[PDB]
Amino acid sequence: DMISAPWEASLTQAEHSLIFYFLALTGSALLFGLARTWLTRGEVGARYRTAVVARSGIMIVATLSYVFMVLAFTSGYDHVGSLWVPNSEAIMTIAPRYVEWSIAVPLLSIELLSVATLSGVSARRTRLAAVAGAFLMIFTGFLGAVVIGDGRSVGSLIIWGAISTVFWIITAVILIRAIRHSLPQLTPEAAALLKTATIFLMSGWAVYPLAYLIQILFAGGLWTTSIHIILCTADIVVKLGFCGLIHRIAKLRTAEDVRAGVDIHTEAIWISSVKQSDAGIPT
Amino acid sequence: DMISAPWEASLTQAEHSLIFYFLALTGSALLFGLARTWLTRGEVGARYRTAVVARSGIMIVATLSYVFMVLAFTSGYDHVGSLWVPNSEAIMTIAPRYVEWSIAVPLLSIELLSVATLSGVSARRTRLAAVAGAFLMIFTGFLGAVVIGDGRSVGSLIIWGAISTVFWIITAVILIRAIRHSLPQLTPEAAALLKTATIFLMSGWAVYPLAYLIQILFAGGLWTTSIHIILCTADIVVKLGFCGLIHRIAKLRTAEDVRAGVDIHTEAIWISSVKQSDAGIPT
Amino acid sequence: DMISAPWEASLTQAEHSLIFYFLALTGSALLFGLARTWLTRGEVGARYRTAVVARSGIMIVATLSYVFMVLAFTSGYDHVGSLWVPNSEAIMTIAPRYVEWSIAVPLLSIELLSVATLSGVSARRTRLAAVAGAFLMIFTGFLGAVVIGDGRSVGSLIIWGAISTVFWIITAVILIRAIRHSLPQLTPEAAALLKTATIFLMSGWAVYPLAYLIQILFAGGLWTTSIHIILCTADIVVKLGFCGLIHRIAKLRTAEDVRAGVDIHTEAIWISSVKQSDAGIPT
Amino acid sequence: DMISAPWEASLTQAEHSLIFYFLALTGSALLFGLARTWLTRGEVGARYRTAVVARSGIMIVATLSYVFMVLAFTSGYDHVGSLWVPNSEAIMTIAPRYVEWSIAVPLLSIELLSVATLSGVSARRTRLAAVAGAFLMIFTGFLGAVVIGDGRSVGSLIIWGAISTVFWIITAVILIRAIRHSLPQLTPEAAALLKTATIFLMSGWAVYPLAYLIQILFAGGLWTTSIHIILCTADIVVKLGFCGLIHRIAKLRTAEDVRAGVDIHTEAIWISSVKQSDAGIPT
Amino acid sequence: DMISAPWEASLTQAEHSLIFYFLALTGSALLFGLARTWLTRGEVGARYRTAVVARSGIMIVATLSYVFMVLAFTSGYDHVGSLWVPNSEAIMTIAPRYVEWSIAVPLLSIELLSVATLSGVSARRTRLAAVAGAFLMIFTGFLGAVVIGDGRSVGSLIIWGAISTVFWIITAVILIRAIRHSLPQLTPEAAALLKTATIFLMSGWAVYPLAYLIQILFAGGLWTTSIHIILCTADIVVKLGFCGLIHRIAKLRTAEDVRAGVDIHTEAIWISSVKQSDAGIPT
Ligand SMILES: *C/C=C(C)/C=C/C=C(C)/C=C/C1=C(C)CCCC1(C)C
Ligand SMILES: *C/C=C(C)/C=C/C=C(C)/C=C/C1=C(C)CCCC1(C)C
Ligand SMILES: *C/C=C(C)/C=C/C=C(C)/C=C/C1=C(C)CCCC1(C)C
Ligand SMILES: *C/C=C(C)/C=C/C=C(C)/C=C/C1=C(C)CCCC1(C)C
Ligand SMILES: *C/C=C(C)/C=C/C=C(C)/C=C/C1=C(C)CCCC1(C)C
Repeated sequence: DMISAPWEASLTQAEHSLIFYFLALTGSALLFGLARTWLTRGEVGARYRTAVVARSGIMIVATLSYVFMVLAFTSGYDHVGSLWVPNSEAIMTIAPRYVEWSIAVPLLSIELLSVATLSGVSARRTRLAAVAGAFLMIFTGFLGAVVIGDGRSVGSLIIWGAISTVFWIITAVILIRAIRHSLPQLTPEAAALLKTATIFLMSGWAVYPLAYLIQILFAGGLWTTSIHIILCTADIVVKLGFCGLIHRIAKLRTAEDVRAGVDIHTEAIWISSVKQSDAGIPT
Repeated sequence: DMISAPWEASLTQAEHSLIFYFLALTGSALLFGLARTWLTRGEVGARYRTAVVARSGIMIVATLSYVFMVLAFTSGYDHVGSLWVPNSEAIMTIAPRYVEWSIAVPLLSIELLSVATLSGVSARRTRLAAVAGAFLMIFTGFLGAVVIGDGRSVGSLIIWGAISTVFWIITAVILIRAIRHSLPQLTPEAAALLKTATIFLMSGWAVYPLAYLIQILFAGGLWTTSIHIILCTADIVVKLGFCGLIHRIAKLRTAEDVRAGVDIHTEAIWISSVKQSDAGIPT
Repeated sequence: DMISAPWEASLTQAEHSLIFYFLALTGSALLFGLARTWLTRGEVGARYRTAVVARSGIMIVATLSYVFMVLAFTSGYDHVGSLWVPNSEAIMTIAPRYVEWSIAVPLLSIELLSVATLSGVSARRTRLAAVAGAFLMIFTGFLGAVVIGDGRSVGSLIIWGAISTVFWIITAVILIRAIRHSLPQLTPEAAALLKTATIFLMSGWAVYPLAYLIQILFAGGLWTTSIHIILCTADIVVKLGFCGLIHRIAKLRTAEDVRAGVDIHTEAIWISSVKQSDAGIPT
Repeated sequence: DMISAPWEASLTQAEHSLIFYFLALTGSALLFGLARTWLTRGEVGARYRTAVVARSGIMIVATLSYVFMVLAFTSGYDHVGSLWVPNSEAIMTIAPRYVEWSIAVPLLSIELLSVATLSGVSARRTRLAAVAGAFLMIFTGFLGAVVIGDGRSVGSLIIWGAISTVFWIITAVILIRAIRHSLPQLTPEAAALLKTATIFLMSGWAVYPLAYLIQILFAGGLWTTSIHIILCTADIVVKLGFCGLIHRIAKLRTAEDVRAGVDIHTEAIWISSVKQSDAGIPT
Repeated sequence: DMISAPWEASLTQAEHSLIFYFLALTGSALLFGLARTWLTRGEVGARYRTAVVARSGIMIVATLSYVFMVLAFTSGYDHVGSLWVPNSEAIMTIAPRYVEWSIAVPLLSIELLSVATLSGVSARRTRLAAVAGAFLMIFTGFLGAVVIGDGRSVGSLIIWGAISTVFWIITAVILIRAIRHSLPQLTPEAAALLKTATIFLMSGWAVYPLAYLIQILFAGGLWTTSIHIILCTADIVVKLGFCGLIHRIAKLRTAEDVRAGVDIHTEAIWISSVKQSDAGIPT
């Protein structure tokens, strides 16, 4: 059964204006997130700098992706009558999300594990498996949604969506097992924060398949609009909310190292207005 | 009753030149503001770094928005005879302000509360309510002014403007109550500065509805010009003036922490040519 | 009496090539100036950081303006025969200077006063008056040269030029009075440098009205070329020369504070190969 | 015997979408790599800063190259029927890789030798030979693949490929001999890491000739797609994997200098979650 | 006698591909150089920061120039048959080098004198003369090669080339005399490095007139190609090689100041793998 792809639908003026807003809102929010990451990078010790590196990468690639999509949007539809009619570049308002996710979901996995308590073979095993799984979930998604059948084949979307779902399950299990093993080896305060942060990333992941199901089941300007609103909103919530959460844990673990004498930090660490550690200098 | 949207009016050469100037002036002013924020970020302690983060975000998003609009302006009107006639891109000289405001008004709320005395559940309750309220005021504004009716429906502008006004009131009350609760718990010097800063943000907010009322009541090149001049000028005044004001309070509270022994700061803090605290090092 | 605006003249290949060179030379020089400002920002104490902020802003806004103009130049003339014929974008090779000046002349005023000895009501009174005066001089200039009459009305150029000249006089007097009051309260070395720097900014200002007089009196490709050469050259000389000069005074006043025990500085300060203060640390 | 160049093939929608994805994925990955390099630059002592400089250069040049290629891709094919047909810009989706490699392979050579134990005339001799050899391998490759015969001559591809292969062998031998001489003069831990890193760069180099052989042997959209996938994937693996590996060795050698008293480092160095050296200050 | 300018020649596919490569190679190399300058700026004391400022400027202006030229190249030729035929933008693939040189040759002069031992009136006299001479050599070159006669007049090229040659001689003599006077007042190690560096800049300068002589004597695609290859290659060699050389001298003079007690430096200075000074702190 053939369906029409999301980038094939003509848009009303309302829909065209809504999509522009959500794309530009997301790009802007992500650029704020990038700046936040840069400005707060010194709050975290060198032992937990991977958290900052991972988050910087998420914010940079996501920003670039949305900037590309906003420009593609301006060039991918032509006003004809009262409708905006998609040209051959309209696909570049949807496909670049798959590029973003191909990097960002693996980097999220790395960010989450950066503040967990794993080392040795297990650490490397877990990080590789989780990165690989995360990449494959997005890539198989991209094949169904964009490449095989040109986004128009229900069978292709279903098959590749199911494959993507398997990699989702695998990655999730690998990450959840890692966190579960770490929580006993963390301080109560960190353990609690890490558990909460883990629910937010997994739960945030469940929103994205919903846009894929729309592509399978419904076509039209309203549905294209819905896809962009759902994915823009998920991108904002996941890439500001979650990133803030790991930063807090990295700060807390830094401060615990300072108080334990494991390391020193050049500035005081404040979390929710409360001082967690004092500024210090090497002897 | 149908009206014509602001981006539908033909412009005289004078009007076209004035709008270009104001858009480019605002973009430039905001880019200066961004640089100022970056250069002065080390004047504030880690306890008050949210002020800098919030302000950086305002300046980055606003700058991008105006750069986009200046480019849209160059492509959204065609010189025909002695008039500049808007094409289908002219709406991108108005609509991106709603993107900017959708981030900046929530970030202003965060900036103001960053230097207040809250913490606890109330802090999170207040920050979320104020962010949500602020976002909804702009978004409902965007629906009336751009989306529902295509900016041409008086009824839609009135209804959505009224809804936006309710969210304005709510956000204002939430913020004013927070400040009022904080002022007794601040030092007199900070309390006085914080009260003044609060009047400037609320008062600055009242200018923006005036451009919305123009869209409702008057159409033509002169009115489009007026809208852009009012909104550009408000953007400049609010995003340079207010941001400077919170930075001063964050500096003053930093210096008070240094003198109280609550924290140390790597450089001396100067405010209006007077030294507030000395440079210090961890023991 | 009608005249032709500068952006209306056809250019010979020689003139077109000269203008490109001067615009690109100025943009490049200003981008160097920006980099210089960033690289030398730590040579100045926090008490005089406004000098660096002001100068950063001048360099960023001026650079952006010239980059815009160089791109506008490439799109605002079409090679037809042996002539370059201006299209409707040619005005964007002249008008953006008014945007630049609208920010830069106020920021110059702020830079000059940043190293003077004023505080209290007078300080704020002077800074506001000088900023306001400076902005109005440029804005009234822009109205005569670009907006009212489309740059083609001699009467409009004369009237608005005279108004701009009044604001020039006012701003100059306000600044000169401030400097004159400061010089007795500075050390001889700084006083001497500040007096010299003040003559360079005022004298540099007198070049700009000459380009305005050309617009009034002469039209043609040679005159358009002359306007661009004069304004490009003035921009280079004023925005590299003067900025260097205030930086030196800020360095000298920093070093005098270090030697007086008023503050400490993390590095040694060198001025013209001679060490002015040693690197120090907080007790 | 004439063949068709890779940029001459028409692409199906699937192929066009795959190439876009891989180009954008590589550009994004490399931009992450650049950010990583900048954020982790302070983990390495000044004695080994060449490693960071070399790696920064690889990441900046590669990113720029891919950004250029992604934009070229959007302009170098036109949708005609169900095919994307290459225009005269399509060659700019292949040729810029040769620019990237012309800098990056010499910089990789420099990065590898940056952490080796070699100095004096031999050091300069080795660095020059390896840089020269590396540059010539790419340049002779570019001549066969792009310039002589316009990418369409089998004889030219074979001859210039063979020449490029000779320079490959020479560069490899020079580098391997340098590493082999260094390994005895390093600590066991560093020696082991350096040996591993050396295999990864040489092995990574062997992938690239495979894309050249495709150009010789097979033409069509599938083959163009294959070339881009292989080269994008190799670029990602070599420019994220190898660069991480030298950074670790530079960190380890830094930490060994700190523990030996040869130098001090401002922060603690952590490698795989284990502390290698403490933060220190000059006496 | 009329000749054809370099930007008037049609290019074969081979020539077009070679020029693209060299322009993109140079832009990329210079962007690496910029990054190198930024990453190594803290290796030099404040007494010698002019070296870093000068070099930063060379690298920023040169990079921008080549980026402009690469984009101009993509738009300045049209594929027609088997030839690339220049349009009216092709001149922007040659003329921007004159902009770059107009800043970079004066900045090279400043860089060389930054590490010499001249000071007082002589210092300012020398720096002004050398900057002025350097600027005039390039500007008179630009007049002959681009402006007067449109690059087509042999007489104009000869006359203005001769004038440019006089300014070359003057600038060279001024610089050589300064170095010669400095060498006795430097330590042997620095004196030797400074003498070598001086030969490299003067010798590097002699390559550029050769491209000018081609323009006079030969016209065609091969000659245009030759001009771009010679000038690109000279730009790479002069703006990476020489800049590295002054940085080393600035590092060595910094280290000598540290060992003499003239100043302190925050990190150790390493030159060719050997430690020259230890990291220190203010007493
Ligand atoms: C910041 C971006 C994030 C976290 C993106 C997440 C995306 C997914 C979790 C996607 C999952 C999918 C499936 C499980 C089924 C097929 C469709 C996908 C790719 C959307
Ligand atoms: C820096 C940007 C700021 C502070 C923008 C503020 C915008 C508003 C306060 C807008 C308010 C509106 C209403 C209250 C009703 C009419 C619609 C709006 C959105 C203009
Ligand atoms: C860096 C830019 C500077 C210092 C620009 C200065 C511009 C002026 C001083 C302009 C003055 C003018 C008049 C006094 C008369 C009318 C025309 C003006 C605007 C050029
Ligand atoms: C990061 C980029 C890298 C490491 C690129 C490497 C490229 C090569 C090793 C290319 C080698 C080639 C040959 C040995 C034969 C001819 C074709 C070449 C240029 C691909
Ligand atoms: C980094 C750029 C450099 C060092 C450029 C140097 C250019 C010259 C030395 C040019 C000299 C010329 C003459 C002496 C004769 C006329 C032609 C010129 C301008 C190329």
